[PDB]
Amino acid sequence: FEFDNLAPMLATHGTVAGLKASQWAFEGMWDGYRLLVEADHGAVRLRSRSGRDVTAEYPQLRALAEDLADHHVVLDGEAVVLDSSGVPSFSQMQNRGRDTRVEFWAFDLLYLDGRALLGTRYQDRRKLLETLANATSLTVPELLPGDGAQAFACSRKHGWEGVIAKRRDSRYQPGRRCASWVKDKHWNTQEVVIGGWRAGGVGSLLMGIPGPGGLQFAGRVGTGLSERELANLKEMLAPLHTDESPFDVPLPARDAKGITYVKPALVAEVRYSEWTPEGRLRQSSWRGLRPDKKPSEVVRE
Ligand SMILES: Nc1ncnc2c1ncn2[C@@H]1O[C@H](COP(=O)(O)OP(=O)(O)OP(=O)(O)O)[C@@H](O)[C@H]1O
Repeated sequence: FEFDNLAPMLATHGTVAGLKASQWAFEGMWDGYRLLVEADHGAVRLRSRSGRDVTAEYPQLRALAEDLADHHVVLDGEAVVLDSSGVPSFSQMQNRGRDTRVEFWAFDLLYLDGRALLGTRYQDRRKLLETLANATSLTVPELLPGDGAQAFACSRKHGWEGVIAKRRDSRYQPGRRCASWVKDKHWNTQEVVIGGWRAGGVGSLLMGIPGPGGLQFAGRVGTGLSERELANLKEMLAPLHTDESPFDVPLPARDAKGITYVKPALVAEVRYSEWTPEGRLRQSSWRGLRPDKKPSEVVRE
């Protein structure tokens, strides 16, 4: 076992309603950044999903192990920023500033005080993690009770993004996406390319799907407004400003009012209920930017 070779295990997109509690545990899906956390001698070290050393990017998490000073542990979990409803928000994480509070929500334990746990079944790793957290300041969200449909319904009532089901008998497989973990969201989600923006900072974004002849306008998506989402989103949009509309049809007057067009370089993810027959996203909401996705990969899902 070696923390410096570790990469997170990944979940397969699927449906959790139908899965039974006898074989499956159910966790809330937390929007944030995935972190592997090594705590030793009261000091913390961090690895991102890409294996990069990101310890310096999270000074908020330095105190994580000050309560664990006698332990040597490796944890898996999510760094999160909570919205005003208490729910992890990806956009608030992406737009965090120097005063923004960041938490680490742990959901796995991969090494504990001389015992490497990759081959230990999830159900047993969880009990060890819960015991560790009950005695310290580590934050370990509880499992959702019931079978998959009940767990999904509970997640929805809380306003959480979805559920991750994890097989109770499953080992931890670093760096692999596995059938033993199933991820399921309440909302349909669609990748879109940003073609322009309107002020309230940045009040809203004009979305499109790449096609022959340019972006096919998919509607305006409100940002929700952090008044820092906007200063930061403006920052990412500023190098892309252009006088040339990227859309395949010049935008209608109401959608073009006050618009700054951008080169169609940035992918974002939005939630939606259904497509309209004209190609617009109904009940859209902003999840956040997807900086590693390429516009050429964006297709109507
Ligand atoms: N409780 C949890 N246990 C494990 N992973 C979680 C949990 N909560 C959130 N995640 C992570 O959040 C993401 C939720 O799935 P989603 O489809 O939004 O991911 P993504 O970033 O689009 O794709 P990927 O699965 O490649 O990360 C996954 O990365 C998942 O591993």
